[PDB]
Amino acid sequence: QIVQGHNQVIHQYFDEKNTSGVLVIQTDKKINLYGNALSRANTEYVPASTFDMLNALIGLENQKTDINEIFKRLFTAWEKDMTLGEAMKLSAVPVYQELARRIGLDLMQKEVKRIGFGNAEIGQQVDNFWLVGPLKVTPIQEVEFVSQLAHTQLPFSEKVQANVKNMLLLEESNGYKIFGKTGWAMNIKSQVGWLTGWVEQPDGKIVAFALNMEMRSEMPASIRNELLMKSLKQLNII
Ligand SMILES: *C(=O)[C@@H](NC(=O)/C(=N\OC)c1csc(N)n1)[C@@H]1N=C(C(=O)O)C(=C)CS1
Repeated sequence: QIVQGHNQVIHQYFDEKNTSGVLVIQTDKKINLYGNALSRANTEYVPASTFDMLNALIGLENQKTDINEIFKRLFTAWEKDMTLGEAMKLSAVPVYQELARRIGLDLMQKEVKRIGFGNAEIGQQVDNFWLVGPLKVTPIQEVEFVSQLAHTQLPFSEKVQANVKNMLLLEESNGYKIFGKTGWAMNIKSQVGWLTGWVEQPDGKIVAFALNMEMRSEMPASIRNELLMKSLKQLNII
């Protein structure tokens, strides 16, 4: 069941910011859509840095890296030695590009097709297909992927999935944990912003989300997290 959720308030959150966006929520066997541009939920976009979740899974599963490896730029914040988990937190593109080159094109295409992530097209450049195309994915497809990660239902080892989940913890309070990954594809004709993840409630219940919106260069990166938290509170998910 995919349905519009009844929410006047979340539509207004997107409107106030003069942006077009959608929030996709998956619980149990229900997907609900919120926001002011619900047609975005079935629209294909580059995954941008959200692909780091799948890149990490493939690399760990195939023993191209491990969680303790120290990998020795656009942002000064990237200009340092770091682990795969620290690269996840910082969205350090060059670390993920190095991992992708280790995986190589043959393995990468085989794995993305096996998973069926989005359109599953990687083309011929192994180091940037998730940033500039041809790989594209819908917000509904992203919520389904991350819900499977959260439930350890992807077709990877249980330990590898647990290790990637542990890299994704964003916030917690009152026993609720929020896991996820941001992405932003800048310097294109319509900028796309992502925040895809899940809430783990105190009893262990999982509520998955994918926020997908049009970005502007004037916005702070944190607008994605702010809109997500306001929306999740409004829905009583946190
Ligand atoms: C991931 O989305 C990644 N974004 C980029 O590398 C891009 N631009 O940043 C300069 C990009 C991807 S496709 C395109 N045309 N441009 C990182 N994303 C975040 C984030 O929080 O979303 C960052 C911390 C900066 S770079």
